Amino acid sequence: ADSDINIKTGTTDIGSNTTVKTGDLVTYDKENGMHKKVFYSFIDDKNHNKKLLVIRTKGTIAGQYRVYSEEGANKSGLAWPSAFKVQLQLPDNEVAQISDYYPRNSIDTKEYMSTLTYGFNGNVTGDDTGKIGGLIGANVSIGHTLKYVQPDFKTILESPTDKKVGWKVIFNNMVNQNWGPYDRDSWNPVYGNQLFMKTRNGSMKAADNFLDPNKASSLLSSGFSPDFATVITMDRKASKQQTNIDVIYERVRDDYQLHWTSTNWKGTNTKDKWTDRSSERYKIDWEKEEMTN
Amino acid sequence: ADSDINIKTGTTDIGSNTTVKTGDLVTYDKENGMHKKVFYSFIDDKNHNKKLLVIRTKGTIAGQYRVYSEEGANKSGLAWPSAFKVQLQLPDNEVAQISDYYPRNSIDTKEYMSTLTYGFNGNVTGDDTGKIGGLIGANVSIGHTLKYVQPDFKTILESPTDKKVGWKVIFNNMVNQNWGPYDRDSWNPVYGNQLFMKTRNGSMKAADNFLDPNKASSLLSSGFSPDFATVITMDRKASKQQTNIDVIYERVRDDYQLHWTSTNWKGTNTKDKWTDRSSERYKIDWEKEEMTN
Amino acid sequence: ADSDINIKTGTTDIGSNTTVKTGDLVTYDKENGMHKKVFYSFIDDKNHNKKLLVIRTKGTIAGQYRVYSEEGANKSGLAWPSAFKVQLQLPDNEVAQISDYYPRNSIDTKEYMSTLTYGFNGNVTGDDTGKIGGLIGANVSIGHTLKYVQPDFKTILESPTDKKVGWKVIFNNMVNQNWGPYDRDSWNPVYGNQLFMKTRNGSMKAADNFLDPNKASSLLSSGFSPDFATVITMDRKASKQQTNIDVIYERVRDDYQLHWTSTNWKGTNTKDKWTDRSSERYKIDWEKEEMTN
Amino acid sequence: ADSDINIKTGTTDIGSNTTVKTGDLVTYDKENGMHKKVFYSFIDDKNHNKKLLVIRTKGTIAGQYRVYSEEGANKSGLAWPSAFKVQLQLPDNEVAQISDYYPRNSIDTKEYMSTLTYGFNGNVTGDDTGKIGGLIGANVSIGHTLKYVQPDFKTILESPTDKKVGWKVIFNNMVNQNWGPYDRDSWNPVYGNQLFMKTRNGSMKAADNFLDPNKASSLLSSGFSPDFATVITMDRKASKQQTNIDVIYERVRDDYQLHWTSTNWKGTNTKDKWTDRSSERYKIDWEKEEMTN
Amino acid sequence: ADSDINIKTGTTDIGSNTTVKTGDLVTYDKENGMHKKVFYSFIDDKNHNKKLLVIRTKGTIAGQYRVYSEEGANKSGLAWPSAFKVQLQLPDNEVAQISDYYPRNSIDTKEYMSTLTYGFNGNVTGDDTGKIGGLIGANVSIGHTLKYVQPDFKTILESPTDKKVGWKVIFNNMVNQNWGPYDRDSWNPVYGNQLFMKTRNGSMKAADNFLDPNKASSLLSSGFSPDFATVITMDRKASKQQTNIDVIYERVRDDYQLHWTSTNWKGTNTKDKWTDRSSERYKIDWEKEEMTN
Amino acid sequence: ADSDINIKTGTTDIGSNTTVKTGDLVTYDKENGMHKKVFYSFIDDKNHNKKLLVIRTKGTIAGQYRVYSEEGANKSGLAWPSAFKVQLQLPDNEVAQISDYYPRNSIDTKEYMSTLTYGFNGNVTGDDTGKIGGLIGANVSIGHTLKYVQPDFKTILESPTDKKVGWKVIFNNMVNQNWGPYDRDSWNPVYGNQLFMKTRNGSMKAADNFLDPNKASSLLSSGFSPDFATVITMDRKASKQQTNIDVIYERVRDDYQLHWTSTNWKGTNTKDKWTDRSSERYKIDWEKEEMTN
Repeated sequence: ADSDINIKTGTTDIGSNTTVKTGDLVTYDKENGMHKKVFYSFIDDKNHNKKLLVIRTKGTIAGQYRVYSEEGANKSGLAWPSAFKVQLQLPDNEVAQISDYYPRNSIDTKEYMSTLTYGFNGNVTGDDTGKIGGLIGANVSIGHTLKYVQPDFKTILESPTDKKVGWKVIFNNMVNQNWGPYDRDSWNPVYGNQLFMKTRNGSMKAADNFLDPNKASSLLSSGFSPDFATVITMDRKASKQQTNIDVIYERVRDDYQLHWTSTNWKGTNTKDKWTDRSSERYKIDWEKEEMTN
Repeated sequence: ADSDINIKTGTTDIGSNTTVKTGDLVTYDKENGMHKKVFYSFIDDKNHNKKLLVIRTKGTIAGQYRVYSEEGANKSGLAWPSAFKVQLQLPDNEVAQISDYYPRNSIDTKEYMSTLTYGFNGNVTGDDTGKIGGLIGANVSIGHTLKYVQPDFKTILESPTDKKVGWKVIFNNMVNQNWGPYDRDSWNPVYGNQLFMKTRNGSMKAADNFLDPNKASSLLSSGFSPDFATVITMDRKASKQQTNIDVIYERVRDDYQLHWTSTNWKGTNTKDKWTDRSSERYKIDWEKEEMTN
Repeated sequence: ADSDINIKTGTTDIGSNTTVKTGDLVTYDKENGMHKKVFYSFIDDKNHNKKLLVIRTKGTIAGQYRVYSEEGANKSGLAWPSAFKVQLQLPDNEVAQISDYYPRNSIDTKEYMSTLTYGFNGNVTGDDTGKIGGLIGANVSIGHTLKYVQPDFKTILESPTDKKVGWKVIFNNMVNQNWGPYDRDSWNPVYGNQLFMKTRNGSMKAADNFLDPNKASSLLSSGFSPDFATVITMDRKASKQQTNIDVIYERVRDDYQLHWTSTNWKGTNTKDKWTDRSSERYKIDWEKEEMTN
Repeated sequence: ADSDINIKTGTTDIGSNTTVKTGDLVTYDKENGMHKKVFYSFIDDKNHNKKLLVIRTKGTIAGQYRVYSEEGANKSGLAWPSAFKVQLQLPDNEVAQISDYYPRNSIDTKEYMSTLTYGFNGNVTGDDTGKIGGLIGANVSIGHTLKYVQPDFKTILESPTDKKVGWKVIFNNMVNQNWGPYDRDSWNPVYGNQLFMKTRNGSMKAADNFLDPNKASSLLSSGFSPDFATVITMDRKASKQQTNIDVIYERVRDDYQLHWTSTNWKGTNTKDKWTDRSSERYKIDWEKEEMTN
Repeated sequence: ADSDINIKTGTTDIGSNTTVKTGDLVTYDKENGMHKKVFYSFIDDKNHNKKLLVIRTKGTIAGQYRVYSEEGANKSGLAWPSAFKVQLQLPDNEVAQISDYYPRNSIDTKEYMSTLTYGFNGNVTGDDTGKIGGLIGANVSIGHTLKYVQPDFKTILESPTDKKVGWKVIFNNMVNQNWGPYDRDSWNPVYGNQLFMKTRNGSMKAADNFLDPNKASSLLSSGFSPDFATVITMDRKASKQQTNIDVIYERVRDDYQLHWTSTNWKGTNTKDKWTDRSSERYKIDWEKEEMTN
Repeated sequence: ADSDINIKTGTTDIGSNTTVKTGDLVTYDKENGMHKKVFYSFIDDKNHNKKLLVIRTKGTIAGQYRVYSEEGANKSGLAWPSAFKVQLQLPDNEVAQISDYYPRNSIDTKEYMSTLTYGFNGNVTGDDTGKIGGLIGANVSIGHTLKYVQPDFKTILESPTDKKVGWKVIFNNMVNQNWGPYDRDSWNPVYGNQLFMKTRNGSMKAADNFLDPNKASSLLSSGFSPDFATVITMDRKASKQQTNIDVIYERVRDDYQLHWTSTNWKGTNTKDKWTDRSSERYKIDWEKEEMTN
């Protein structure tokens, strides 16, 4: 920060002495179950070499964890969100550029601990026959522990360019009633993938043997609220002072299936079975400092 | 935040240089045991493309944990809140939109720890007969631990649209005198669901064998105080500058029953037996910047 | 908070540009051992649709942990506070309303940890007779830990209405010289309830066998200092611009008894034996912005 | 706080727009080893219904941990502070009142953890004779841990009235060279109370067998510095605008004695053997806003 | 900081009373998959002996974790980023100098814990034949634990000069589905280097046996976003008031290979197989306070 | 700090109302691999009895961990930094004085934990002959843990005078691939000092058997960035208003040697084999408030 380099805090930041023009634009996509909000801010700081636009993509993508299929009592399937995505894209002929974005990817860490123990021990024994016994013993224990966080979802910044940026929030792993964690690839020879399996062998119908959504990550059902910021810069001398931008909200759904073998429930997961894609075009007017859709 | 993108903190936020009009509206619903308060704020920032209204829904929904039923000394029932809800809804023809809301769903995490220990040990033994013995030994231990939080209730943001938003605060699980946690589905072959069972086999009447409410989550009895924020935007050019908004406060009650078998207490829980719904209409006047009920 | 919804911090709070009228009112109730202080503040913010009054109830209710009874050397009793309470109440015909209050009830949480260990081990044995032996072994350990806080007292907000609000601070459980925790219902077949029992079997008189109050929660003796806030709103157009309000401070005392069996001390606790209630009426003048008693 | 009730931070606090008159008054009591300092502040905020005086009692009470007694090589005594106290008192005829005070008593908490482990294990054995053996085994472990803080001293607010307030800082327990903790009542049949005992059986004289003060709580020797605030309110219309107040600083000393039995050291503690009481009268002039002694 | 040396916070920092000229410069290098952004700030504080330029290098270097090679079902390779770098360099004849830079290298720490346990134990045994046995035993255990953090990548400041500075973010080690951590040199006699090996033994083709990038450090695929600051100072009297500076963004890729032996998968890692280097020249005009590319 | 003594925060700090003159001076010493930067600030506060100069010494001293020697395949040596130093010195005839400096030496702490466990256990045995056996057993475990931090380097303030001050950052200990920590004196009878030994026994040449610098403290190679502050005071009446000061940056290198015995690698460390000393003279002009070199 500025203070680590002997500069008064805030000296280098953009935007002081600037009337900032902001706006809100809401669209609800019923077919896709996505509340989509752009909150925008134009900053034309004259001591900066460019006009800036900060586009914050917010709203909420419904999770839509849904028992969708029922093919009799022994077979059923559940559609569930394995990824949520938001992307912004300037067309190829645009002079405006993607300059910055937040959040980004951070380095994950883990904590290592070594353990070392030496032991000596001794006994004297005896019985009522008058026999006396003894034992002298020694031991070593060497090992280690490794500790790290495992979020239910990872929030990842996709490799950006000057024309495109995106985030995916992807399913990582999850605990199912204190068992697991399970992921998209968990495989047990008898039970298959147990990710959303309620019981190993209850006599209910397949459709009633999926984890209650209240007992799973709430992103799976009620859903995920993006809160991502993209910065676009624009040269004040550029001929055309209008830019188009497309914003896509997306849900990728996996397909989780239960079937009764003759003796127990068995689960399968199929990756990326459905993709719901909600796309919208915005007009950026840098002269009026308005964004419209 | 602004500072991660090299912008002076607060540069992009709405509302400076604007006289903000605020208000409080209180209703008490005696039949439903709900103190309901709207705290509102109109922000008409002229550098923002829309009028805003922030509606904070507060008050308190009584828990009403209540021994309701007594059918002799061997049978009794307890009504208890498994869910509290607050929902706001704009009618279908309204041009005002739900733009933002807080709190939202956050990603849950868990802490994983791996474990490895190797061991070597030895003995020399002997007795007074002059007999000598020896032992050389080795061992491996491999394993893991998994750690995560389990709140008594989860606070969940329901999938919003541009016309509706809601929160549900739902019972998750609970400790009963250091045993458990139990939930709505706990089942023991002898004791049934033990969630609110005071004793496995005390000789009191059924009505006196429920957990003292002071020894359980205080939301269960005294109750839950919402503190939720909804943002509504309105176009200044819209023809009709009055909006109605309907607000529900809701309590869902489960039914927890004790009966004496000939030898012990046994508990049952039946989900969602009662629903208390308190509904109110508010009038938003965007020109006067008043909200009334 | 405002910044989660893209609004400048503090924009939506009441009270800027307002001369605030405050006051202190102290009463000491000798019979009840209660120092009672109301600190009040009138905020008539013209950009708010209502006059507000924040009433902070403070002071201190003496605990009064007291060895009260002595009926010879084998029997004695101790009066102790199991609950402290503060309530405010507007009479039924008042147009002023209770709008908000603080502190409130929060969701309690707990930390779950699973453990799993697999093990393999091996030995070679031998004695001086030349006999060689061996052992191959395996093991599994599965389990869990559950962690949560247990405060000595809980501070609970009672279900409010628009006319009444109250807090109770209730005894929960307590450690007695590193044993316990004990509560109001602890029962041991030989020792009874050991909550305030100094020794299982010392030869002192009954009156000298109670826990030193310095080794127990200091609320039990020196006592509890409320610090509760109630907000009352008032319509500026209301005909009558005086409101009465009653404030009650209360102590509920349990009765803890020791008796010598022929061989050991045995304790009894009887709940809510005494209630001390100190009640006071205040006059709120919204036009003068004064509160008096 | 104000922000939990939607009010701008600091709106309801007393004292803006007020010239505050402050003062320092120092007295040293040589006989009692007490540096006594009053730091005072008169706040006459005209928008508050009363004049206020905040009296901060500071300075330092020497601990005076002292080997005081020597009656030959086998017997010695140590005087040590088991309590420090500060009290303020308005005489009976005073119209001024005690309104508030800080610090107060807060609720202590403890952390509870349950543990549950199930185990299965097996072996195969054999010797060089070709004889094969086996073992199948199972186990359960159930229990709990309880964790809480134990400060060397507790700071306790004594039950106040509108005329008196006080704090006592009392000895709780203490670790002696990693053994203990011991308190005022620790009793071992052979060693007695070991609180300040250096060695169980060293051959030094009694006077040299007390814990070095550097290895004990530094409040015991160098001493305790009060930092307590008392608020007094005064009606501006009161006839008499002078108030007297008495302030007492106190040290209570226990008496810790060592004697040689014929074989080991044995300790005794006698409670409250000495009380050192330093008392001072101050004059509060509310019209001049001066405090003098 | 200033306050540790009795100086008002911020007194010694550069830049108050100075109009700061800032700018953004974005380039996207498609061949190299690097979004490159310079955010710059000229501070010409007249109370400072030099003009300053702070150059912040940001953007994102795609990770580009890529299964690149397929030579039938038994052999496949993966390209993965073992290092990201950003470097800035002033040509040899330039009078401008590198003065400061942030972040830097900090001292790593570790936590040491010693353990010591002594034990005594005893038994009495007996059977229905009247035979009695006894055992007295003792034990000592001595050891230690050592705890420290192991980030997936280290961020290292390369030894700077007055003409050059650089950072490398280098692969350190990584957990693969709870096994490991593995690094560039991990070697198991049967499995080779297991860093990105999905299964020890699965029957899939080689190209499908690499760790899912979602289950590895997200820097490996989506990539790394520099956020580094370089400070350049310039004498106001220097003859030439234009400076060039060359900036490299770099990715170093390792080569991770799987082959089927006749019985299991075996991995190889080859270090630094590919280097992608993207280079850009910037022109610093100290008189106009502009940076261009 | 000021507020602990009832004084408004910042009241007693130097420097308000003072135009502060600052400067940067950079020198790069190629022979010694030291980037050396002085950031200075003259504070002439007229309400302070002296002129002040704060000299911050920054830059970076390259670590220069270097395999330097190769005398065939069995012998090699590594030069490594065991100390970094920065010193400032006023000559003997100077009236200016060293007044303060930061960072300084802090008290190190450690955490002690005692453990005590008592146990009782019992068995009943039986065999198919009908014979019944039994065991009653008891046990005690007593001990302790000690926990403390061990940084790779310590940052130490050298004993200052009014004419000289310095810091040394010294090698403390280090972990080598999870073994150790080792220090400058570690000695194993077979392996010698293993500090930088890559393998106990690999068949590579000596020069390739040193720890990869990426797997060691990054100060060892890339190096250490001082960030030290020295305050010099000057009397305004002093005859001579020019001061010289010498600043030395220093690297002390140890010599770590590997040799093959006939069977394994063996390491030697020789302390302080080389010292690189980079010295510079600065001129302080208190009248012009400039520092030059």
